[PDB]
Order: sequence, then C-alpha cells, then structure tokens
Amino acid sequence: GLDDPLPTERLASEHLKPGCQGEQCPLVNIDTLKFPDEPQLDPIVERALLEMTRTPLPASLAAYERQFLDSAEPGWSSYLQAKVREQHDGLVIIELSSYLFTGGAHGMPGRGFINYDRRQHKVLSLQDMLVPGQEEAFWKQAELAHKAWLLANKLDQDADFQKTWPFQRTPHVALTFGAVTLKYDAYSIAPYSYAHPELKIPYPRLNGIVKPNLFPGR
Repeated sequence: GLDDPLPTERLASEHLKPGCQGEQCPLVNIDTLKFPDEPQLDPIVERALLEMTRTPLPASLAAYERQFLDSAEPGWSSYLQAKVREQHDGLVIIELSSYLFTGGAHGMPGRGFINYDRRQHKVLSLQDMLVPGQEEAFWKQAELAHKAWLLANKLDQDADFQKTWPFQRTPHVALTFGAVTLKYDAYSIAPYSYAHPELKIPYPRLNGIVKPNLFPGR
C-alpha cells in the first residue's frame, strides 16, 4: 500500500584482503538495502553507491569490492552505506554514505540522497520537484535557510567565516517530512569539524516553488 512503509532487507558485509594479517589489512565495508515489494529500487541504490566511488564504473558492488581489495595499498579502506532516512506519503528517502581512505592525511567522506516516488516509480531530481522556472526562487529560500543555520551556530556576526565559506548550492536535496533538507559535502560551506551541514527550508517558504503534490501530508 502507498501509505504503508516498504519493508526492506539489510545487506551488510565487511571483507578483508585475503591472506593479509594485521591492522594495515585493506578492508571493504558495504551496508546496502533490497526492497522485496519495489525491486526497481535495488539497482538504483547499487548504482547510486557505485557513483560515490568515482572513468567508467564497476558493474556491481561485488565487482567494486573485488577490484578495491585487488589493488589497495596497506591501510586502505572503503565504506559504502545506504539506509532509509524516511518513508512518507508514498516517498522513500534513502540516505547514502561513503568513506574512502587511501593512505593520505585523512579519509574522504561522501553523502547523497535518493528521493524515490512510489506513485510514479521514479527517482526525483531537483528539476522534478519544482514548479517550472522556480530553481532561482528555490536557491533564494536556501540562502535564507543558510542565514538561519549561521544564527543557530553563532556564526551570524563572524564575518571572517562568512567570507571564507560563502553560500553554495548542493546536489543533495531531500523531501523530508518536517522541512526540505539541504545536505552539504564536508568542506563546501564549513570546515570538516562541522561535518555535513544540514539546511532546512520550511515548506510554507516553498509555496509556488516546490510542486504542491510533493508537500507532506499534514
């Protein structure tokens, strides 16, 4: 049923490079999902996780794991994760996480969203969520959500931080129930200490911007 949540099967594994003994043994950790009632989502999730490893992509998560373990140098690791952030009004909001370490100063984190509409059997892009011609108006509301985020973090009067980290767009937009979530990659609008900043645009600020049929059922 559309107003019922989709049941899901969790596929988790941690694999070490074969024959390697020690703390420096290369490791691949994959935590993904399968949807028995919506099987179209299974390859959509797999591809979205493979995109976070990017050059053509491996054909599968098992091909990626095999390739990484075959060429990894000592101490390297790769983490990929897909989890259901929310289910509401026929929408499935999948949150994606990645962590890549290749012997550098530190690791490389990644984040992403999947906004899957079960009514249409479609992944929604920002373009699919908006009233035609309103992208400019959407990022104007995002700018306001940035100002609210600065005030919440006591950065409202810190002009040196604001010049260093001006407002930027993000490809990661989720149709969360409480507000529209804008999730930022590390080091885009803040230092790594702020992790992955989340901007929230209230739905009443998006009247005539976001398609009305995508507003939460309240």
